[PDB]
Amino acid sequence: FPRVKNWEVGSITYDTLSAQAQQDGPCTPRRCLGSLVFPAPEQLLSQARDFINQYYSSIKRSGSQAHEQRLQEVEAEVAATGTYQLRESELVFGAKQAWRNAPRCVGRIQWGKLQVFDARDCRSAQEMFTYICNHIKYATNRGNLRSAITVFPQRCPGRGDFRIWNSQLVRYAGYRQQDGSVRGDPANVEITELCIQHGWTPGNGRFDVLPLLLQAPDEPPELFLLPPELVLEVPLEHPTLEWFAALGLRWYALPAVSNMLLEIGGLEFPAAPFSGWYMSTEIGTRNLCDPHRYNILEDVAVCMDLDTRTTSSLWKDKAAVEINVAVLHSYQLAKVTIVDHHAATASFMKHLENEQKARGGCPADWAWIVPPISGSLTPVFHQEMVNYFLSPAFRYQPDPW
Amino acid sequence: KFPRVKNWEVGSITYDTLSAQAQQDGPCTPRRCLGSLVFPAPEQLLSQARDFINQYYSSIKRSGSQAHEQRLQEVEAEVAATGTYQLRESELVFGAKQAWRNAPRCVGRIQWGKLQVFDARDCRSAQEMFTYICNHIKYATNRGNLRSAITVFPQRCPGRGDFRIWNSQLVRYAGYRQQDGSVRGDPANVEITELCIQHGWTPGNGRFDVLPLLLQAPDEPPELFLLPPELVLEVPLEHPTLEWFAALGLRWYALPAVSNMLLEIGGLEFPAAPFSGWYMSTEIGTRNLCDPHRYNILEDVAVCMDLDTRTTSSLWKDKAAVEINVAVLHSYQLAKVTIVDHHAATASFMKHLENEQKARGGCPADWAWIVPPISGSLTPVFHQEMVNYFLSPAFRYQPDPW
Ligand code: HEM
Ligand code: HEM
Ligand SMILES: CNCc1cc(C#N)cc(OCc2ccc3c(C)cc(N)nc3c2)c1
Ligand SMILES: CNCc1cc(C#N)cc(OCc2ccc3c(C)cc(N)nc3c2)c1
Ligand SMILES: CNCc1cc(C#N)cc(OCc2ccc3c(C)cc(N)nc3c2)c1
Ligand SMILES: CNCc1cc(C#N)cc(OCc2ccc3c(C)cc(N)nc3c2)c1
Ligand SMILES: [Cl-]
Ligand SMILES: [Cl-]
Ligand SMILES: [Gd]
Ligand SMILES: [Gd]
Ligand SMILES: [Zn+2]
Ligand SMILES: [Zn+2]
Ligand SMILES: [Zn+2]
Repeated sequence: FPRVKNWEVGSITYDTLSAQAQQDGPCTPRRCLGSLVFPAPEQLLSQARDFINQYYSSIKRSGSQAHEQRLQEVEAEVAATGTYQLRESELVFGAKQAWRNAPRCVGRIQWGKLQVFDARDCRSAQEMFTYICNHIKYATNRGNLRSAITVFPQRCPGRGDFRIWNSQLVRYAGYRQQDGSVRGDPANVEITELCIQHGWTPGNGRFDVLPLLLQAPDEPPELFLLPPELVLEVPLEHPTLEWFAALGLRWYALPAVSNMLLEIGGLEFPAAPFSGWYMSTEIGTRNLCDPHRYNILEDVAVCMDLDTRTTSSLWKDKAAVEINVAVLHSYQLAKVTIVDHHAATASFMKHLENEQKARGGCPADWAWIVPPISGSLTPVFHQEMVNYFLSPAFRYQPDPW
Repeated sequence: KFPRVKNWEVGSITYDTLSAQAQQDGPCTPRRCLGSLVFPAPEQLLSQARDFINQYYSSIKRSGSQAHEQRLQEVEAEVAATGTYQLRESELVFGAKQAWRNAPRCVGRIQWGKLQVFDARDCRSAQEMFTYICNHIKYATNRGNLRSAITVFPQRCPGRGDFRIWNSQLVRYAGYRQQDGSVRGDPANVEITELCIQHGWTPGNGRFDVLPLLLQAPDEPPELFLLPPELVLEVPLEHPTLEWFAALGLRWYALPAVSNMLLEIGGLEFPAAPFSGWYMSTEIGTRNLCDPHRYNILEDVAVCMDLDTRTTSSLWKDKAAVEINVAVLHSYQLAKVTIVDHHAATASFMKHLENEQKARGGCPADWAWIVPPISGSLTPVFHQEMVNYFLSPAFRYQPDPW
């Protein structure tokens, strides 16, 4: 059992939960790859079983009357049609567990408070879109953001899946140019490439909210326009640097990742958008300052009058920090939920403490838990971590096109 | 089987073939990753030796005829009459550079070619030891124009005790225990400060009192030695615009010189082989000055900046840390003492990875330690995928001789 130590505290735990890691990671004793971004009836049955026992154990029905009944209900259902159906409650449990087991998420102390939308009765593209709109609106809540997931029908033998061709529900457009540059978010060119050619008249703004590409089974994907009152945005200003507002920057309220596949007791859900609220550094450092994102660092450095000719002026660091201050301030001023990296990591340490008492440990990925700036300043930096894979889980899947 | 690794800024993909020669084992399995953990005989002595010789002869291209199979059979034979063998001085230099070349956690390996290897294998006592060390410091400091160096004292061998340096670094500041629970000076060094005194040292009462050296000869107790004050180049810390900074009274030494690691070459072990480079500002700026249990001047600096330290979302911690790093960088350049910032350090490491990929088909790198402790994603190494593993020759950790 792994001996993990908090070097700022000198305290020790043993990760006993790691011993149950359902799958295998990419590391071996020969070489570690923990920095890599992307590492059948009896099969479905054994996964189904392991999950249903995990549910009844969680609710303390270990060996109960109602316990042995559901087991053979699944045994029957799977025996009859290979695949099987999740009870509503089993599905809510699945959604929370998957969030909870996500090793790269720093906001897991909120895992028990998640709202699950059951859209498993969905039938078409138009019906998907409505369900999404109710999601975006429930979850935005006029700025007071709330965590939620919307699950669509599980996968079925010999048939096209429901998919969301958008990586997030709200993504800005990315337009190529005559001089090969890019207008907008360049991470989203591949999907603007599509939406435009899927029947969408394109803008030219740096911050054009993309339409939703939604796909029903077999009868191919179908475009959808978002109502602009559904999509809450924050204009970005800085608390003492009056010129920052004039850069014309903004970001959206709602981090809503869609293109991941949810897996619960052997059932795979190709479409299941989940959303929380933003950590400041994701907007400040990754979205605005990354070289192949919006890449504003230098522009801001120039306006602060910093020496951009020499790395030793640390202009990059100085600019980056004030870009993060602008983000927080802008969100607070607009009363839209936001968390800074110090508050985030501090709550995560509390989470490790919780998980230690509750489950014997916690799957955490150090390289993603540590924030993109001021790493050593946060308390997760000097905390040793163990990464592994549990079920239920969120997985990646091939780009649906 | 080849580990496919990608640079996510550029989009470039390489295959780390070198990882296949992974000598040791790490703490990771497919069950779980432990990559964030800080700390994880004639027959096989000969197998280690053989592999080492085959590296060294392949180095100078001429490999597989001359004194190669000669040296092998010579080494294979030298183990027979004795057990332990001895390196050709050119083999020592080669292995010395290799051990730097191989260290997965050092962002400064662009320079591994230019290292000055001092052969102190004929060293005989604690006093000659001290003399080699003063010379090391003298050459490496070079009035502020720093040069990479390493001095190799005699290998561990049966029937003799070890040469050992008890200090973790050649230059370190003392750390006294006050009555009020606080520590005057560097808290990291309370232990070694305890020992120095118990072994006769008459201590100081300053926050930057340079420590003596405790030097150990085989089967002999460690002897105490004061570095001559004019041998230790120190830098006063001041901020290029914040004039009140200078009244914090801070300084750091010029030369990072780690003295407590084991050097392993071709099965042979050099428990005493101190090596030094030059600082990267973040080590001094963030780690030594801002860490809670190091010198811990962050809140203190923040208040003087009239930042709002009552709330995390003001980012007072980040703001104060950046100016502390600016002070370090500016002070070192003022003093004409060699230093390097994390943007420069990392950009060169990216070039190193390009060299190493062409040279050896890979490069052992520990992501969590290469990525600077502030502004991670502002540097190119953040978005570069890496493969961590153990190759020999190597610098290794070893027990405190007490
Ligand atoms: C409510 C507050 C939340 C916060 C503050 C938060 C924060 C974060 C952050 C900072 C990351 C790192 C992302 C990166 O570096 O790319 C992350 C990843 C992740 N989070 Fe959370 N998140 C929240 C809600 C949620 C919810 C509601 C779910 C699922 C139901 C979730 C599951 C995940 C997953 C699966 C990842 C890994 C995704 C990937 O790396 O592709 N989180 N989160
Ligand atoms: C010349 C300029 C050099 C720079 C800028 C540099 C920089 C660094 C840094 C920043 C670290 C990480 C330390 C930490 O985060 O605590 C490191 C680790 C390391 N470096 Fe250096 N270094 C230099 C020279 C050298 C030389 C000459 C050697 C050996 C001959 C060396 C060997 C090592 C080793 C073995 C480690 C890992 C030690 C450990 O993990 O405990 N470096 N280096
Ligand atoms: C650029 N990094 C690689 C990357 C690629 C993709 C893809 N394709 C998705 C990624 O998900 C990060 C993520 C996911 C969900 C989040 C939620 C719910 C809340 C929150 N605050 N932050 C979140 C961050 C990250
Ligand atoms: C947005 N998709 C394209 C893209 C663009 C840019 C740019 N410019 C950078 C990207 O890096 C993804 C990435 C790669 C490695 C990471 C590691 C080791 C750790 C970590 N915490 N996050 C990481 C994120 C991806
Ligand atoms: C807190 N870190 C744990 C730690 C433990 C041990 C042990 N045992 C050794 C460590 O050496 C880091 C190091 C080593 C050599 C360096 C050289 C030559 C130059 C330079 N600029 N920085 C360096 C940093 C760090
Ligand atoms: C007790 N020794 C002194 C000491 C003091 C403090 C304090 N305050 C912190 C210490 O941990 C260093 C450490 C721990 C984990 C690290 C990880 C995962 C990655 C990385 N790049 N560097 C790391 C450095 C050590
Ligand atoms: Cl995002
Ligand atoms: Cl140091
Ligand atoms: Gd101006
Ligand atoms: Gd001033
Ligand atoms: Zn690993
Ligand atoms: Zn990034
Ligand atoms: Zn530290």
